[PDB]
Amino acid sequence: SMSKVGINGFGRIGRLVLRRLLEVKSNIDVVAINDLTSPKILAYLLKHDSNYGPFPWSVDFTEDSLIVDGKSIAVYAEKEAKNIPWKAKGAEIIVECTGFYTSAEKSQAHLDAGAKKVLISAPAGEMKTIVYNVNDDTLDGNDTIVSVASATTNCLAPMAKALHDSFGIEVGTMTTIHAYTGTQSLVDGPRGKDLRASRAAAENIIPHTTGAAKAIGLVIPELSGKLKGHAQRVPVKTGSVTELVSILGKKVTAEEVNNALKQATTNNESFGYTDEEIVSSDIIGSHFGSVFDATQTEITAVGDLQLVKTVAWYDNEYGFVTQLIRTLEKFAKL
Amino acid sequence: SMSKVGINGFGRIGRLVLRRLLEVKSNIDVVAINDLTSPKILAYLLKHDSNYGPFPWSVDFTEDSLIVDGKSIAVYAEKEAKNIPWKAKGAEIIVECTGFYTSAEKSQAHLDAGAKKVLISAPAGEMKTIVYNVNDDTLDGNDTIVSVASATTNCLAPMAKALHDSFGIEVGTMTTIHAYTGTQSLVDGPRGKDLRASRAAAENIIPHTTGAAKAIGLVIPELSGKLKGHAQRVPVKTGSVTELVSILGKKVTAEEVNNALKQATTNNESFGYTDEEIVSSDIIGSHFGSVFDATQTEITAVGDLQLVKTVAWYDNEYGFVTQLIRTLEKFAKL
Amino acid sequence: MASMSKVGINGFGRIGRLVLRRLLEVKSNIDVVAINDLTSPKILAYLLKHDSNYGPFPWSVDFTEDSLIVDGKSIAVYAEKEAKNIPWKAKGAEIIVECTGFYTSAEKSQAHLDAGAKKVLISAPAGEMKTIVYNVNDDTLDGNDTIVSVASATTNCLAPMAKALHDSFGIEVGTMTTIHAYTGTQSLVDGPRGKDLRASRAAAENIIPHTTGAAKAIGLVIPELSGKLKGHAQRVPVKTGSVTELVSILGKKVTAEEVNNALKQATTNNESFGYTDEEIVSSDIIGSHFGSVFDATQTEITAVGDLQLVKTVAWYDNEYGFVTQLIRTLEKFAKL
Amino acid sequence: SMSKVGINGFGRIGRLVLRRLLEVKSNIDVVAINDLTSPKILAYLLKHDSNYGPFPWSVDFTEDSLIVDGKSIAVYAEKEAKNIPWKAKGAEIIVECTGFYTSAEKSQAHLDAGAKKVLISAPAGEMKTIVYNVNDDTLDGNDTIVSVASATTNCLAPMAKALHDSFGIEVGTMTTIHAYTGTQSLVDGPRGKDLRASRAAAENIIPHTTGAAKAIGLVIPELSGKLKGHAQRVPVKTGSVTELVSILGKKVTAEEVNNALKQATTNNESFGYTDEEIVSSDIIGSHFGSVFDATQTEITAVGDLQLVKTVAWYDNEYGFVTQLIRTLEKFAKL
Ligand SMILES: NC(=O)c1ccc[n+]([C@@H]2O[C@H](COP(=O)([O-])OP(=O)(O)OC[C@H]3O[C@@H](n4cnc5c(N)ncnc54)[C@H](O)[C@@H]3O)[C@@H](O)[C@H]2O)c1
Ligand SMILES: NC(=O)c1ccc[n+]([C@@H]2O[C@H](COP(=O)([O-])OP(=O)(O)OC[C@H]3O[C@@H](n4cnc5c(N)ncnc54)[C@H](O)[C@@H]3O)[C@@H](O)[C@H]2O)c1
Ligand SMILES: NC(=O)c1ccc[n+]([C@@H]2O[C@H](COP(=O)([O-])OP(=O)(O)OC[C@H]3O[C@@H](n4cnc5c(N)ncnc54)[C@H](O)[C@@H]3O)[C@@H](O)[C@H]2O)c1
Ligand SMILES: NC(=O)c1ccc[n+]([C@@H]2O[C@H](COP(=O)([O-])OP(=O)(O)OC[C@H]3O[C@@H](n4cnc5c(N)ncnc54)[C@H](O)[C@@H]3O)[C@@H](O)[C@H]2O)c1
Repeated sequence: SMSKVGINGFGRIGRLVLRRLLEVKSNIDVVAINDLTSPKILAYLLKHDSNYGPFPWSVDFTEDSLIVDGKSIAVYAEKEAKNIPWKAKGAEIIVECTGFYTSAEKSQAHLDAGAKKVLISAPAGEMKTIVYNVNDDTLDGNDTIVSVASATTNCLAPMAKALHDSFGIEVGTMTTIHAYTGTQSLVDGPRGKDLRASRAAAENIIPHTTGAAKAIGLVIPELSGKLKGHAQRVPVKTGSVTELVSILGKKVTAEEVNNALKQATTNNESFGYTDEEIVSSDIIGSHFGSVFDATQTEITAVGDLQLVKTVAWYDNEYGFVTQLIRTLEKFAKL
Repeated sequence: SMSKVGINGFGRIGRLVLRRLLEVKSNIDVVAINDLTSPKILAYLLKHDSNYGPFPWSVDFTEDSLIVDGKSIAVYAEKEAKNIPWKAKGAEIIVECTGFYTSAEKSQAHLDAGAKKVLISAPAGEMKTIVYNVNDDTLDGNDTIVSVASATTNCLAPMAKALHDSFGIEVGTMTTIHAYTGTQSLVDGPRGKDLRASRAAAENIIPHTTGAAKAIGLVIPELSGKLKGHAQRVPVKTGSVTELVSILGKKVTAEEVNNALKQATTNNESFGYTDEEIVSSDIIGSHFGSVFDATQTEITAVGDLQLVKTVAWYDNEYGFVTQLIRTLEKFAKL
Repeated sequence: MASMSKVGINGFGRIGRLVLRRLLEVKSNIDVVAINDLTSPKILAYLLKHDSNYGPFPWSVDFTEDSLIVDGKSIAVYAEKEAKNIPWKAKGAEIIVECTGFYTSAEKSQAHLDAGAKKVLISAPAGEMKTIVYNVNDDTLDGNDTIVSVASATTNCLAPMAKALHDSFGIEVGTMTTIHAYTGTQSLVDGPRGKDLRASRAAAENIIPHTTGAAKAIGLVIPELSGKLKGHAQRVPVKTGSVTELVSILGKKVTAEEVNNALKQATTNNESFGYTDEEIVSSDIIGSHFGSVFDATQTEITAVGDLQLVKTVAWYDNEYGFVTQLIRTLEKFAKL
Repeated sequence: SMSKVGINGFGRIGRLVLRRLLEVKSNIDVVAINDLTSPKILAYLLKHDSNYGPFPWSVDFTEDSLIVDGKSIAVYAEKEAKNIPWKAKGAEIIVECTGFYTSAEKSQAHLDAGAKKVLISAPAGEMKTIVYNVNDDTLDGNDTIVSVASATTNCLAPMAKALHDSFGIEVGTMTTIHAYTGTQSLVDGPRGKDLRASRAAAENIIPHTTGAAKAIGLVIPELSGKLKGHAQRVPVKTGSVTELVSILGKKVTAEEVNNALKQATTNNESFGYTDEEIVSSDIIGSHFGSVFDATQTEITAVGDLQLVKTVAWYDNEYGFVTQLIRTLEKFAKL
């Protein structure tokens, strides 16, 4: 099975990819990293993390490498993926975490550069898109470029799946109250064409567009076109929550909904359950993609008109990274 | 007619009440303030405000009074309202902003203590409850204890009223993404029996119960029992947003919902409109109770089914206070 | 073989909860048998399990109507606002870790001895009493001590830096400023907070000057420096992790390398006082197992003629870092 | 008298420059703005400010300009200053606020492009560097490129000047506890070569080099080489404080220090005084470059040895901008 990985974009996601691989003692070896900076800066960022603390393994660097837990990782600095010399250390699967290659057309450049497969850490149009433990059985040996969608997708999908499977989702809308991320702004100023994204992220509630509900059909085909939603980006550094308001195909109670969700999270490494009164910092470092929270379930009904609100936590950094790695490990073995 | 007011609880809401009364050059006369502390400390807090900056008028104090814009205000420190000596300076209407007297039974104390009327800055059970420019016409000459509900109620109600009047609301659910408040905790520690309220407010997304939707029937009786909702408390110091997901009585477009709401905000001092891409800091200092945001309107439709998401902003401190003062001015004259 | 001292914690707050965490983490021979606070087992269990700064508790937590069950061991829970009413004898708690902020003097903490405990270790400055910064002056403890202080997190950060400088070069005079994470003494929203006007102001929205005795009372820890230091704090919006700057006139003209080498030697094989030459920031100190970490990167010598100002800087996790010092002192104090 | 100005870099400082010019009714006209974006996004940014709230004047835009208070201001988007069409509108003095032209040789490009003078809103090496009400008497009719140093310089300088004039400073070191700015990072990631600048600014105390003290000699020639210092960047959006530890030329008391400072601030529009127990949010919107705070003065004396700690607040955005404008007004008339 494929064992050698390259990371393009050693950022919030990319660094945590490495951390998680070492944490679970994967047989996958990161042999090369591509970014835009020096091994020194990358080593500093890897060692020191504002959200997860000190790196649990040794970190050193040379003029062209990192040395992590005694093992050498090549560092390249090629801004165009086609130029990355992936063949030098035999990088087979590229974990694409820059945000700049979010299409099949763009990410195939890695193949041109000598890789064999690409797993994109973000939605990437209508390509094969996987939420582990929702539709990873759609992966096969001919899949060369795959997406794991967004963290919000990885949160929304398992909850939507469980509801759809148990009760039917006829139509629904999502709002995720989401930690700020690097696409936003530190101080008020231009941030491409999105006006809201220009505003100081740690000082505002900021409405934000997300494709998680719009594109749910890639992951749950029967919900294709049945969901919409958006985000409110807020001042927490990581840790996020997704609310879904649904018309279901059945009259339900809160307990019935909660029991169905509990069943779907039983023996499920991707999808956790809680009935404790947690808050967002309690999900930081979660090993799930999504944690359904039974305490926030709400059924609002007048006669036969019924709205169902269901809420799941997610650590948009590490929790999501756990999903990307489970997908990666399976990808490497097809 | 009644012109002399006392404020119980010179807190975030209590101090802004005075600021607003001065700002609009009210004929109402604040003659007394009760709290738990010295004039010195109350004077310091009035003068220097972390959210709204320097107090626009002069402030001084003596051992038992504040002197605000040259006028003397008596200061009392009675922790039981029934002991507050309101007859001394002839306080007739009490603006009750402590959070400790949120029922008719409890606020009866101010009347026993020699006041004539009480206006509670919070929900207070099944009593007359006023959102100005939604149901202020229900205020009556024999009312002696009334509520202005919560800021969230002042945000939700005019949006709900508009939608219901134009389209009918059949059922609906609310989530407010809401600035943290003094009911929460600075560091993790006991905060009565609300476990979530025990958690560090500026470092977490914190689900929180609110009655704004549940008790909406006090303000819009046709909507009794048709709404539920809750809050997510987040790390902004003031400025909040309310989302409502509704099943309406008619099929609609976004443009149609937005035009109805625009008409409802026309010449409406309590309820504003924007189609700008604002964020929470842009609402701080608002003179509305609610500002409907056309940019966030969302219609999700599958077949005969439709969900409608509408969103309004609110300064849960100053905005809400502008509503409290409109209600007080009218209350004072009946 | 092992000294098995029975401990009670008064005030199961930020510090009190981390005291239990840390004792379990190091597999201490101390048994915590009782906790007193102002609330229910249910609420203490919630707070112990979920921590905004340090994440999930590493052991199981449950509660009954009158106890916590932590990793399978029962800890009695009391809620007596007056320490004299705490039934410390019921489970044989002998050494009280006093972490409420309300008994910070010999006369006040006497209440624990009257209620049947034998010794009190106060998690804060407590006036003129034996005041210990571990690995600075813990040799001054003896069998006769019954009530002792570990001073502030700021003292635990200042003292080892000041000791090293004094021993190597002599400090003639100095002033400190700590840029310090906000704590529970401050305010969430603007509102009354005792008599400290500045403490009334929203802690997560302001730089707030704040008085601290860390420098003023340094003589309790390093007698040779009594009266030679002053300082204060600026409280700022980070949830934990703080930094202490000291500006000093030394007894000897120095270079930055010379100051850094001296401080390096002082941190060698020193479980309480760490060193760094990496470009760390406050979140890097969160969860530190040192009372203080000297930062060679911020050393600064300013010199004109024969006049020299030396600025030296140390990080500290004012929560967990300080707690590790508290525990080291607790373990010693319990054996005496 | 020159009165056409162009702003290069319409950022936090650039937009506040225009706000302050309008506020003081300057006879200077901003006729052009260069940035990297559209009029629509600049207009949005001008209108809505996370630190200072809504713009006090009307703001609109066309395809090629802003309309501010009914007056037209051209907008350009030239990355290289030598391409900026300053002559089109006859922009005479360029207020240089991008941070990319902080040297005589770099800001020369504006003069090559047709402007007559340049005021750089930052330290710009060994050039004339003005703190208004400290050394603005050094400006003359022959000057073409000048600096107003940093906000920290505008804070430090007036306090250093009062101390030195009254007592002599023999040596000193500064620490500014300073609001985070746009040179820092929102999430941990590369920010050129400065390792500490890579770290999430709203979640850390971050040491930071600054030359405010190092280069004080350009402003107070007698202190040249007598001061060092640095910054701790912390999570407040604006509003900063500067501490100075000095060895003075005589023995002093705290009362004596504070009276000397009170005196230096009397009828001084650039330099204020306080003995109120203020916090950083209270300095936001200050019309001073610096506000000396008598409550934080501390004298540490051991026989002949004495350390004097003096402290001054500054709004590093708006307050500094008031100083920049004062200097601009004078620069325009020589
Ligand atoms: N942060 C989150 O919550 C989150 C969650 C799920 C998915 N994602 C997705 O993961 C991707 C990365 O997100 P992030 O938060 O880690 O962003 P980030 O900005 O932290 O990291 C991006 C990294 O890529 C580097 N980079 C940029 N352009 C490059 C290029 N052309 N070549 C090589 N390197 C380049 C940057 O230097 C940086 O290290 C994005 O697609 C994002 O949508 C983010
Ligand atoms: N902050 C908001 O967003 C908001 C908005 C709408 C309504 N409200 C409501 O207004 C009320 C006050 O809220 P706040 O945010 O101003 O609270 P706050 O904590 O800022 O103020 C409460 C004030 O009352 C004083 N106080 C407490 N108990 C007292 C007593 N027994 N007698 C006299 N004084 C006492 C306190 O010292 C404080 O000054 C509450 O009912 C709250 O729900 C708050
Ligand atoms: N950075 C820090 O937080 C820090 C560092 C070093 C020392 N300290 C000191 O440790 C002590 C506690 O600090 P903290 O941050 O944990 O405070 P905290 O408020 O989080 O905890 C105090 C705890 O004491 C309980 N309590 C209050 N009064 C009580 C009483 N009369 N009886 C029983 N329980 C009572 C509270 O309910 C709370 O659980 C203080 O003396 C403080 O100065 C704090
Ligand atoms: N923010 C403060 O506290 C502060 C205080 C004093 C001085 N300054 C200085 O003032 C200057 C501006 O700082 P700021 O905080 O406003 O930064 P900012 O990042 O908010 O603004 C920079 C602006 O310049 C634009 N820009 C960048 N490169 C450009 C180019 N090549 N051509 C045209 N426009 C370009 C950006 O789009 C942006 O609008 C800097 O030199 C800074 O050191 C800042």
